[PDB]
Amino acid sequence: SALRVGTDGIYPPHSFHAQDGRGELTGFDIDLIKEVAHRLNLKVEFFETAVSGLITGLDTNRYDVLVNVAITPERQKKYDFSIPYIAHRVLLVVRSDQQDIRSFKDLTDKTVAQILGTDLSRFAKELKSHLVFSHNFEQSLQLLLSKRTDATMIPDIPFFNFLERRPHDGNLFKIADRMKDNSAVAFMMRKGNNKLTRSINEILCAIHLDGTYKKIFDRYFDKNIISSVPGCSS
Amino acid sequence: SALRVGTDGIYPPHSFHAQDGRGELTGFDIDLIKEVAHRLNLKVEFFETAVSGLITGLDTNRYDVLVNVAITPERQKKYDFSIPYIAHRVLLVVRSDQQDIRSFKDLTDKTVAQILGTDLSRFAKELKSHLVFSHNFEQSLQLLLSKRTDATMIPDIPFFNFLERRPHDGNLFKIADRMKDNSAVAFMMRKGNNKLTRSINEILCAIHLDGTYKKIFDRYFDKNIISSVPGCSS
Ligand SMILES: NC(=[NH2+])NCCC[C@H](N)C(=O)O
Repeated sequence: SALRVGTDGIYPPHSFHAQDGRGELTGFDIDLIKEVAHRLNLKVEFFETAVSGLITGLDTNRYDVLVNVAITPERQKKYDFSIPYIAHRVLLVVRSDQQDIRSFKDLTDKTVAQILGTDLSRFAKELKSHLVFSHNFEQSLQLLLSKRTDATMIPDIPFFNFLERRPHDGNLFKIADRMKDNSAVAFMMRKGNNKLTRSINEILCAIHLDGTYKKIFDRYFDKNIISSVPGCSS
Repeated sequence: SALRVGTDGIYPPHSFHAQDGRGELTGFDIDLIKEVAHRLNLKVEFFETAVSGLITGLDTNRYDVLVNVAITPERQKKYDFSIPYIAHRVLLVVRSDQQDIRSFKDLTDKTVAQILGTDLSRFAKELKSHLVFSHNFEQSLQLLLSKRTDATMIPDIPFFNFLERRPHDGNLFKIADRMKDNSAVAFMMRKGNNKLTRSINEILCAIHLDGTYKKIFDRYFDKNIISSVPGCSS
């Protein structure tokens, strides 16, 4: 039988297409949930969904597992999470010549880009910027350098991914602040899916042990920069 | 209304009594589970039991929550775990003069000190060592120093805490080897305690988000040597 998985499919390197959008669905999260499926003896079924419809696809039962979801207390209330399988940090990016903005605390009434997908709206309310949405990091960079924005807030994973893709890119921008603590990310299911949560959990543990979590991680992230999560025990 | 917790209080810094064994139960896992407890408005009830019957004590409803449990696939099958809250690293410790123990695979035909009824103790039996049963890590370490054993498999948290409390023993032990990954630790519960698990996980999430986690961790660890788990998202 089939393990139905919803995703946006446009968040490199979590869930993206091989290039210009025309190659297969791939990414760290994808290979991992595929691995999980293989180990539950299931053929995985992907449901690419617009960012706005990702949770409501769960609620609606278009699919059963949702990829690349940050744990929030109110999500733990209403849904089931797996054990965390990766984490990220928010970075604050600005123009190289920017001097008035040096911290998350400097963003008050400044206009600040967030790339859709990155789920940063709630963290950004507190902050208390006037917030705009960009399609990808390149788009935001065009806004940043032209001054249509005062900053972009982006999670590190995608940031550093951009830097590996385009690694001789001007030094036209910089990191002005970095989230000290980091934020756990996991698979999300409807509340009640409990047989399903413990298996995922169980497989994720067995994936860590036998060396596959590492394999898959190194395929996509630099271990030196990007935070992993913990291992397991036999 | 009461939240019942299993533990043996002879495991500094996890679980011990103040004033050299004469006072209140305290420790990192203690102070966290109470925090958790106060946030679900529960008075907390401690039941102390030798590690050997901790897990069976949870089978037989002597208490509801076990603290400081390393997640294994086997236990994931038969029990509910919380989100991880800490990580540990499984060290092979020897006397600093010892020359013929360079890996876990050299424990075969060596006298090893492990705690009765633990997985590390199972591991020693499997590696076909001469086992010596200790009643905690302090004794595992004392025995190593008295030459009544030649090694012990011990996680980093209680090992480094011994070294904090007795710094002149610093140079008498050495780490011969480590498991190449660290290992997640969580609260363990009987399968089907799903609303409880959702509640603990929610509260832990808040405990990270307000900086209490950090307060509790820094009370007992050097974040430079002990791995924390990822934080949450608002
Ligand atoms: N990663 C590990 N094997 N940790 C060992 C500690 C877990 C558990 N107390 C035991 O029986 O040993």
